[PDB]
This record gives sequence, C-alpha cells and structure tokens, in this order.
Amino acid sequence: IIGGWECEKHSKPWQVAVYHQGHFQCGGVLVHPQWVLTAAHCMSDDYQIWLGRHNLSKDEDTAQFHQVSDSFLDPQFDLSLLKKKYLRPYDDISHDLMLLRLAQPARITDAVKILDLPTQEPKLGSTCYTSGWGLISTFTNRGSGTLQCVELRLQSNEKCARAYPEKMTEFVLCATHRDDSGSICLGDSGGALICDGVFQGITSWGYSECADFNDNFVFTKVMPHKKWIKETIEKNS
Repeated sequence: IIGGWECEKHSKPWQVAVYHQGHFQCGGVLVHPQWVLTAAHCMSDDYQIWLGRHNLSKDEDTAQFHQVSDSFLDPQFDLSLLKKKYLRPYDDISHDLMLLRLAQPARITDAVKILDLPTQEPKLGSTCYTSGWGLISTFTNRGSGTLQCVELRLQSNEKCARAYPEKMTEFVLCATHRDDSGSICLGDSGGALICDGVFQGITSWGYSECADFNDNFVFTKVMPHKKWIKETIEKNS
C-alpha cells in the first residue's frame, strides 16, 4: 500500500504473508485453520506461508510457518494468464482467486485468527479497511517492513469504472480514498477488504505499476464466491 499508515500490531490477525524461496510474493486471508484465500496470480511451485506477522524485516515470536498441500483456483480463472509475469491494468479480476490448503492447521492465538465470510451484501457508503505489505518496488522487493493499512469508502462500482469499464462486473467492488494519495501494489494481493466490520473484498492486483483506488477495480467481491469457497473447503479439508 502507498499512502497508508502502519496498522496496529496484530490488528489484522487473519493477514497472511506468502513467500517463495525467501522472497515475499503476496498477502492472503486465513479463512479456516487449514485454508488461505489469495489471488490466483500469486500461484507458485513452492509456498512458504507466514501467519502472525507484523514486521517482515525481523524475526517475530508470533510468526507461524506453514507449507501448502494443495492449491484450488477459481475454475473460471483464465489459466493463460498464469504465463504472464504481470497482469495488465485491463485484466479481469473477477475470478482471480485461489484457495491454498495448509499441510498442518494454523494454531489460533491472539496473533493468528480466521476472518469470517460475509453474511450480507455490503452497503454503499460504508467505511472499509485493507492491509498489506506491498511496495512500489514491484520488480525487486514486492513486500517488506511493517504491515500497512488504509481507510476507504465503499462506492457504486461506476465510480471505479471510467478507465477500464470492461472490468466492471458483479464480482468486483469499488472502494475509494480521500484524494489521489493512495494506491495498492502487486504485493498487497490477497489482503482482506473489511467494510463495516465484514469481510467483503480481497485485493487482486497483478500489474507492476501500483493502482490508485479511485481509478481502478482492485478488489474482488467475496459474496458471489461464497458457494465455491465454502464447498471447496467442505470437500477438501
């Protein structure tokens, strides 16, 4: 996140850090002790999953290390996108979602907790928060340092649709920021968007340039994916 603030330590205890070979790749959400939800463009051949983190730049006692046993992509994700190192600003984020099954269940602590799925549609005008470690340095270090947060307002989708109207679907949300001061970065992918205290969106931004909240769809909407998320967990735990 660019233009945010350092979150209170352990205030986002569902926040995941996904690494590959010691290099930070993206965020994610712990949605069940055995499951992380993140973006499909964050697929890799060897996951290192970290729960309970705050400052990625140092060792932390609350940190919990996990490997992954299986990956499940939204079946409607266009698999040809996986060949690209970076998605394009016009690429559809509707189905850019993946569930990672943890080899061993997370231990629930003050620092490591699940985030419940939404039980109602989000209201326009609600206050939202998202979190992540994504840096502007997307070619060299995708995430480091302390977990950042930003406050947003949930808006009608058309407010985010002007640059790429084709990205406006039933599977996205529009959450704006006070001025042109805030952007989301690739490494923020997988971060929860929590609106009026409910998990409603998840960051899915795969391009190398960071995105202003006000001009782009960067959050995949969780509600239309509930059946698939819940059924995948039920069938594969």
